[PDB]
Amino acid sequence: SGMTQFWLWVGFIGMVIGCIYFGMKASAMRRREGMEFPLESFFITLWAAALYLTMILGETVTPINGQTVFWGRYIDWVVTTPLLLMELGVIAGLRPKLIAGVMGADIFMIVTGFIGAVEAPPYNYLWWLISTGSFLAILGSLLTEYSASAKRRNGRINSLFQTLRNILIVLWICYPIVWILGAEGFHVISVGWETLCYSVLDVCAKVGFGFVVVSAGNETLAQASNSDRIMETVHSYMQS
Amino acid sequence: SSGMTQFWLWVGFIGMVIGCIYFGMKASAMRRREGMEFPLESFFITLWAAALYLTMILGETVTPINGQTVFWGRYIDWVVTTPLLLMELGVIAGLRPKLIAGVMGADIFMIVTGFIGAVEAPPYNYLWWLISTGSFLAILGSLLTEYSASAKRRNGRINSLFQTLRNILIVLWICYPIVWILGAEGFHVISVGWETLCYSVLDVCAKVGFGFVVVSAGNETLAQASN
Amino acid sequence: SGMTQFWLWVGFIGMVIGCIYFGMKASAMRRREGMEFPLESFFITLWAAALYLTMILGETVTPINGQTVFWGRYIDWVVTTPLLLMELGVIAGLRPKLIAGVMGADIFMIVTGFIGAVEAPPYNYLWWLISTGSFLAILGSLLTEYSASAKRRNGRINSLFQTLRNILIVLWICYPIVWILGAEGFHVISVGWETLCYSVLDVCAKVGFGFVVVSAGNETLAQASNSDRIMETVHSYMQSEE
Ligand SMILES: *C/C=C(C)/C=C/C=C(C)/C=C/C1=C(C)CCCC1(C)C
Ligand SMILES: *C/C=C(C)/C=C/C=C(C)/C=C/C1=C(C)CCCC1(C)C
Ligand SMILES: *C/C=C(C)/C=C/C=C(C)/C=C/C1=C(C)CCCC1(C)C
Ligand SMILES: CCCCCCCCCCCCCC
Ligand SMILES: CCCCCCCCCCCCCC
Ligand SMILES: CCCCCCCCCCCCCC
Ligand SMILES: CCCCCCCCCCCCCC
Ligand SMILES: CCCCCCCCCC
Ligand SMILES: CCCCCCCCCC
Ligand SMILES: CCCCCCCC
Ligand SMILES: CCCCCCCC
Ligand SMILES: CCCCCCCC
Ligand SMILES: CCCCCCCC
Ligand SMILES: CCCCCC
Ligand SMILES: CCCCCC
Ligand SMILES: CCCCCC
Repeated sequence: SGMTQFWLWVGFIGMVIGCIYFGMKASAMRRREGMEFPLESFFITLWAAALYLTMILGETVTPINGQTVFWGRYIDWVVTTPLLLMELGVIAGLRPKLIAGVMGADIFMIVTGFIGAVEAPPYNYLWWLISTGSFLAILGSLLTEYSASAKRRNGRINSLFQTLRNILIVLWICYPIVWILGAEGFHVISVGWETLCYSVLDVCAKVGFGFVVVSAGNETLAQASNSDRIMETVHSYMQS
Repeated sequence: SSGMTQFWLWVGFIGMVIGCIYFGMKASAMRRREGMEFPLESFFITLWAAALYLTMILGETVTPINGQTVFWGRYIDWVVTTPLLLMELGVIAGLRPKLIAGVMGADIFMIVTGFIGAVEAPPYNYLWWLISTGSFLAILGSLLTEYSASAKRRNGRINSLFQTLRNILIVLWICYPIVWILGAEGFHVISVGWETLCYSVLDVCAKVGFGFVVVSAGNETLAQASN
Repeated sequence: SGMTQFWLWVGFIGMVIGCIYFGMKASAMRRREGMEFPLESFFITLWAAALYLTMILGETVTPINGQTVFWGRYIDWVVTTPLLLMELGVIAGLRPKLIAGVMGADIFMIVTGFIGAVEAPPYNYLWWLISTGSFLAILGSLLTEYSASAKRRNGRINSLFQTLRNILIVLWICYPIVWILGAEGFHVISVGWETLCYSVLDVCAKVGFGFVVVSAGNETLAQASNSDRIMETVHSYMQSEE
């Protein structure tokens, strides 16, 4: 009731703070290399801040079949989570075609998760399993193609990737658990407590995640986005 | 959905599920190799088609809109799979990337305008069918001109692979307006159950059958197609 | 209204005429380079023509909370307006990553404007201010990185960009003013005159804007789309932070 709107505000204020920070740093290096990382970090927080305002105002919260569905989360995630995987893919030096495949799996994961959030007690679990299935394929890529590519970059880029990869995996693994423990699955935790965990995860997965990216230095991010080094990484990754 | 409709929604589902395992196995086996995009594109095409077919089995994307029951999950399926099919065919033909995007934009326009007719009145569903068919002819033109005029300029065994897939695509895609205009969206001359039979047979042919011929071309061939 | 239906037809006819013109010039520039410009201009007018037809038939005009919302405009704008900024981005020689940022902010502008169009009198203004904020940042980029990159390019191309930029700026400024003075905000102007303004703005911003693009020489258009002349304006722009 009141706990839901309070923690919806905590998420919205957390997103806005990241917007000011990422937006300032992104426009401070508009002519530089590595600009795409604070730029992507800014749009991820911007899209999340808007959608969090849609839920605060109740614009994207709707009862479908007896359950109050916060469907604005899926409008958020279907855009922000592919951008996060793309941002991590550029740092890892992964081939863009494999990045597009991982982003495609992410869209499938979010869309099927939305179907489960709108489904009945029998079928909300079925779509949860299918979405989790694509989630494991994403986790497999983050530990295989992502890690094998980044290992072939300089030590500081591979160091930044592994930190961001571990941050991503630890945070994202909690999302389906919050989903299944909330109103979409087993109504064992309250909606307010579910709103609490989602906002804490969202701020960590977007603002805290983006902070680690921009805190790597202008030289690091410029090297991670450099075309010569990326094509060098993709080539070396393919010869094994 | 009725008994025949539900039966043929399952045939399309199983067809896409089978294609997923084949294309998915081949895709992750060519991960560090060239030509990987073709088994991967074929996998995502069958994967997105499989999920949408499941939504229609469960009636999640089956709804009455203006009296009629509209299977709007098909247009969620088509607006994604058909642009990917033309893009995969555009890379095999060695087409310029800017005109691949243009052909894909014309394809999205075709699916969207076709969806408007699916939910419209018998006066205006035929009007949008003609608009949708108009862009379909422009795509058939590009398939017979720019697609063929760029595959000629490439390796002789790639050009043969293109002409096979393209002629498969053209003959298959031509029946879709026929079923639509003869189905519930146009003149209801065939039943919804019989209409779903045609869509299931066509979808499995144009996705798993089409995708099979692509991956059945050899690894050194698909590597040359992606360079 | 009778006036809205009339001016919905004017916009629809204006978009169709633009389709015939740009489609003819596109199919006459097949294996030439610079083909993307009349083809981009053609798709912009085609998407707008189809969406204007959906509004004529009332398919995309619906009472949402009881206010008549022409939500087909936002289905149109969320597609055509990012293409216009992208097409202008290629002419200006702007780096593609910054083009994507402007395009993303443009989609943000249309989406938040659609939310305001369907919301109550308290919060329709709040989303109007949010959308106008991203509009100001886009105008900032048009005067900043767009102009700084086209300045270092050919004299014929920089002249074309500035003409298109001034045309875009002047036309796009009127949209939030029509919006806030129309049914979406304070209902100061009627639905009929609001339909007039949107039709007049849309035709000029798509048919007239694209006309200036295609009415440039095939020399200028081929040079504006060149891969390595776009790599050189990017290399010079990215290294001249002086
Ligand atoms: C910033 C928001 C983020 C990073 C959201 C991430 C969300 C997920 C990783 C959601 C995953 C889901 C599953 C794995 C299956 C069931 C439903 C979802 C959507 C909770
Ligand atoms: C795998 C699914 C495929 C390949 C579907 C293809 C569908 C079409 C080519 C549909 C075309 C239509 C028209 C040309 C006009 C009227 C309506 C449609 C959607 C049947
Ligand atoms: C061809 C159609 C065009 C160029 C439409 C342009 C529309 C805009 C620049 C709209 C801007 C808006 C704001 C700046 C804030 C409030 C709402 C909008 C959508 C009117
Ligand atoms: C490139 C590797 C990640 C993309 C592949 C997408 C696979 C999605 C897995 C679907 C699993 C379905 C569970 C039944
Ligand atoms: C009435 C619902 C029952 C559906 C049964 C479907 C059986 C599928 C037959 C085998 C399909 C094989 C496709 C290649
Ligand atoms: C496929 C290459 C681009 C061709 C342009 C596609 C647009 C066709 C629209 C036709 C509409 C016809 C209405 C009667
Ligand atoms: C490279 C293009 C710049 C993109 C920045 C987008 C800015 C959005 C501003 C939103 C402000 C919200 C109003 C308070
Ligand atoms: C019975 C629940 C209805 C499910 C709607 C599914 C929407 C899928 C959007 C692609
Ligand atoms: C009253 C209008 C009938 C509904 C038509 C819906 C068309 C949607 C086009 C996207
Ligand atoms: C630069 C701060 C942007 C804040 C966005 C507010 C929610 C759309
Ligand atoms: C080895 C680094 C792990 C980082 C995970 C932190 C998530 C809060
Ligand atoms: C009704 C109180 C729910 C408490 C849930 C706590 C989950 C960590
Ligand atoms: C760069 C040429 C692309 C024109 C078509 C735009 C995609 C809808
Ligand atoms: C590869 C498994 C397909 C599942 C369809 C929902
Ligand atoms: C190049 C990344 C910017 C994308 C914004 C949607
Ligand atoms: C009801 C307004 C929400 C729109 C989300 C795109």
